[PDB]
Amino acid sequence: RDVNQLTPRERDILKLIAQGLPNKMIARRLDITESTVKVHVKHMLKKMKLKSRVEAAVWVHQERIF
DNA sequence: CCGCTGCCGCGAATTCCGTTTCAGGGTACGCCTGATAATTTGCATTTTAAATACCATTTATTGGTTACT
Repeated sequence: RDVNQLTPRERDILKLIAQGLPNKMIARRLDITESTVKVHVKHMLKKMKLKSRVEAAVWVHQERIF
């Protein structure tokens, strides 16, 4: 639904995804295993009902909210 | 009758260096014509914004949940 509905943690993964870092680079940056990144991304996929990260990223950048 | 004159040929050291690359003949003219040497177009091969038609092995996303601050 809405990107602001996410938790601060989920906001962090979301912003890292929108910044173009790949999943393992996200794991490196936050010093966590790939499993937690997979858990976060799969919950984002389920809640946002989306197929890929790119669509969410482009929708985030569309309105130029920042 | 086998002697001498007079012609004509031929020759005269070695390396470097230098320097002005330079001048001097004292005679006509106007036609046709072909004969080259100039200049003008098209067609072969590249190269074509790219567009296109298959093989390829290596990440990406991934299928997410079972344990657990």
